Amino acid sequence: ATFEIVNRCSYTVWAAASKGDAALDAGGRQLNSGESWTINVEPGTNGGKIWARTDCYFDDSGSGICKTGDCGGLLRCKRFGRPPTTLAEFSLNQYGKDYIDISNIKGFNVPMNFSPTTRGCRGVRCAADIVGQCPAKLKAPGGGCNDACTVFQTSEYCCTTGKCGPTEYSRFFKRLCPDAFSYVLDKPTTVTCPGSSNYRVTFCPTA
Repeated sequence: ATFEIVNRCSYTVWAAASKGDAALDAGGRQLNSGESWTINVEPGTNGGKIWARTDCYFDDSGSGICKTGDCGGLLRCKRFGRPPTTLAEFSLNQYGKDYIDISNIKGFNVPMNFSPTTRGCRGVRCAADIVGQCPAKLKAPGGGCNDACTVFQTSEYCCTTGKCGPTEYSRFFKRLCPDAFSYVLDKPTTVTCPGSSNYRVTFCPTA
């Protein structure tokens, strides 16, 4: 499958694409305002994620730091990034189907739209001003709005026992972005697409 990643923000982001143990395609690239980066992701990819990183500094070897979503200081991510990160999530060609969603389970940094460019499913979007509205205890100094699990590390927020309910904090993400996962056992907002669909991820789809 091919994914077009478009930076519509007025500021530069550093896109990243990983499946946790490996980079997807190059794994990461700078996107200036307006830039598109086209990547190819192998069919059958399970547990792939795409996110934006903000305020990054890399040297000439692709080593440095980002204020949100840093993946151990590399330009080209192999691992997932540090919260807060709004996440495009996908599993491709799972019994003839592609599954996509957007998740606020690891917090929110940049608004995002995740849409198919081929036929036969709708996209999903989280474009509200979550950083502006973020409750005070969740505000990350780096920029961004943390999830309650990252900040408090309780069973309840992290659903570590597999039973957990919505909370004051997850309710805030869900109120602003009803189409994004707001906690681990949220009612699924996954979208089912035909196997081998293609996609576009747009950062700042509105701005």
